[PDB]
Amino acid sequence: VNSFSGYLKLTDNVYIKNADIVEEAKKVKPTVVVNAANVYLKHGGGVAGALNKATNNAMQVESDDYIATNGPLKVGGSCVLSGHNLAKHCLHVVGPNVNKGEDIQLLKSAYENFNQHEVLLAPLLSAGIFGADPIHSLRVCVDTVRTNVYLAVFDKNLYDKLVSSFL
Ligand SMILES: Cc1nnc(CNc2nc(Cl)cnc2N)n1C1CC1
Repeated sequence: VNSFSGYLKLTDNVYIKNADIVEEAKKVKPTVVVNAANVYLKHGGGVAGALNKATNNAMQVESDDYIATNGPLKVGGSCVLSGHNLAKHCLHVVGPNVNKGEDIQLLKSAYENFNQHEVLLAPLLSAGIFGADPIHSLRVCVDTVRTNVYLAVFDKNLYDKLVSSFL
């Protein structure tokens, strides 16, 4: 039993809710919140911008030190950093950004990072300002992630479409 509330069950291990991931993280304080990161960990907008703002920019400060030491992430890759006031840990995962021309096949590699964590609160990777079809992202999630994932979808209209079209 865990503390996630109000989710619709899609599969054995994938759950979905219309929610603001920031507000959901603040209430649940999950072990892991996933950030929709880019390779530079520049958290300017979308989910990343929202999460970083909620940490009062502490996420960005930590991220800048990470990059200065380690260099950029790979598209499809990830790193574990602090969850600050939102979670124990933040798993920064880089899905391909279609608006930069990155290969959508890398979306499966991106979701594979979730399998290193037993339970996660997450957005749909490569959705929103990353330009991919969220219906496709949900399908890849369900077909790739085997650990327990709680998906937060900000947009109510999109949430309803994802549920109604789910096979
Ligand atoms: C549309 C849409 N609906 N949900 C998402 C991603 N998930 C979340 N993003 C935020 Cl900013 C807050 N809370 C979330 N759960 N998107 C993408 C970024 C454009």
